[PDB]
Amino acid sequence: TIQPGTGYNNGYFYSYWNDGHGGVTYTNGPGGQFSVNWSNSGNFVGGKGWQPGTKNKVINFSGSYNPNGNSYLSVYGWSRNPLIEYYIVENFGTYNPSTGATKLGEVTSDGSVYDIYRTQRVNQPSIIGTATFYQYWSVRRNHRSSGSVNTANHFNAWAQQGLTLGTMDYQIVAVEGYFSSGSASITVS
Repeated sequence: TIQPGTGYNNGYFYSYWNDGHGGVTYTNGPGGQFSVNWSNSGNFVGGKGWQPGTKNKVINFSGSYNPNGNSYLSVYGWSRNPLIEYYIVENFGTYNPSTGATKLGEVTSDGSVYDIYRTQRVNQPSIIGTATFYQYWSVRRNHRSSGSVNTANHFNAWAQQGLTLGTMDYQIVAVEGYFSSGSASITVS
């Protein structure tokens, strides 16, 4: 059970961030496992993965995801030059995290169609401090809390839509919460 920050645990990179609102407990377990239990949290994102990620990694995950309010489960990461924050949402509760974003197209990957969106983040926190950057989204229609994600499918889809990715920074399977409650346990490989 740790406080916000980044580091490595049992062979995997981990990142845990929150807005200073309590109600969140994030725990690193053996291997690629992590568990998050939250009660009336603010905004937070946490999970395990790689640093840096790659543009062709096949990500495997399995677990239990039970949100009660705004929250999502997804492959989450960044790239630099250009600075991009991206998500491959596998599951979510209450509100589609892509809301308000501009839909570009769709991609069929790993047993499901995903809706592709792009949106601009203005003067918001990032891996390099407060900045303006674009977010790329791929939201899975058939929600699941276990499976395999071929990231290359989504990056190629995004590219075909004119969305370009820079040099990859870290890449993880993360659980996010936004003023809600719930719990999750995820094992990445």
